[PDB]
Amino acid sequence: APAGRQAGQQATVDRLRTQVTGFLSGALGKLQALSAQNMDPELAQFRVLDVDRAIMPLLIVAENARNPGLNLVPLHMDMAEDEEVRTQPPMAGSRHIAEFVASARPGRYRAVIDDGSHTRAADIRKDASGTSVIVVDPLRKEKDESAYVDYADNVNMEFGEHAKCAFIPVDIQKSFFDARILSLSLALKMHDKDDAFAAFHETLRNGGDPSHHVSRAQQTEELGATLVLDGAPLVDARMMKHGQAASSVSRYLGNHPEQSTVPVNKRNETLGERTTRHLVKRKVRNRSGETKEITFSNSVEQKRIALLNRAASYVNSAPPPVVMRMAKLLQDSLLD
Ligand SMILES: O=P(O)(O)O[C@H]1[C@@H](OP(=O)(O)O)[C@@H](OP(=O)(O)O)[C@@H](OP(=O)(O)O)[C@@H](OP(=O)(O)O)[C@H]1OP(=O)(O)O
Repeated sequence: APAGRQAGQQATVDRLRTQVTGFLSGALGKLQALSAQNMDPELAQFRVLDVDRAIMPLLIVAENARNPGLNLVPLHMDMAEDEEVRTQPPMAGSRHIAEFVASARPGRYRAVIDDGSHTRAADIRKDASGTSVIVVDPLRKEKDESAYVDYADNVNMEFGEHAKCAFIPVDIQKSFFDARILSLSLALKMHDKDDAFAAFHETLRNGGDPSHHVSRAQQTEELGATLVLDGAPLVDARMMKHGQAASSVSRYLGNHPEQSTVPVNKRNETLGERTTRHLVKRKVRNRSGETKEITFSNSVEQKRIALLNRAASYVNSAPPPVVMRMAKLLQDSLLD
């Protein structure tokens, strides 16, 4: 019985359910039309940044329910609280990292971390001894690879200096707007590789040799954070699935040939097979002239759509308190 679980608000719950599915379905429809027509969202004046920021807390709820133990939490860094620098306020329900680390129950967490303009994924472990975190950044655009040293130290600082930290920049993102969806995907993969990340957490906490987990690593020697400039095999083929540039995927396989024959999904595709299937040629904004035509993988825009599909299905049959919480999260996206 549904009425048993409705607590006398069947009318309110029903309307709020329709309201939430209505939004998810609306976004989904627009994003699907754009993808089906091989159209770049920015050039089409679709504001993905706003749509992603609004749907992201709802995706987190759906994914946490869909995978018990994922324990995905949205977090933000200090600079995300700066109204004058940040590109967007943090998503609804986002917690300040310092506040989270302080009060969080001990356990295993995933996170998407917002700095005000960019989002990364993270795997977090807090217990009596302290907190350890492994950050994977889907973006790797720095010319001089010394800037990553600073990134590693800054994250370690957010978690405090007695927290163990690993920072792994990966060349996945090429577009301006895909950080959120890529980070959510990376977070999910972390839960999928729970054991592998747990093992890395132990090495961090015990100060052992990182090369049991990753191929290239170094100490910042300012905070002691481990900067990982080559995550394989911790960063395996499955974590490279949504690589936007064909050359990023190719270069990765060229550098780690052993990754080229492992199946990345249940249909038994290799990374190269799957990536090739997602290749499209379309105009994108250049950042003279305004637009530039490129060939790249549309895997991320498909993933966004798949995530929405999941989320909507979940909402359609979700219990009333969950509907209530997601409706609220949707409303709260308009407060800052
Ligand atoms: O990380 P998840 O959200 O849980 O999704 C992944 C994955 O999607 P990714 O590309 O992001 O890795 C696969 O999908 P694709 O390779 O086709 O894109 C897969 O689907 P298939 O194995 O059937 O191909 C399946 O999602 P689903 O079972 O809902 O279709 C899967 O989940 P798991 O990795 O947890 O098993």
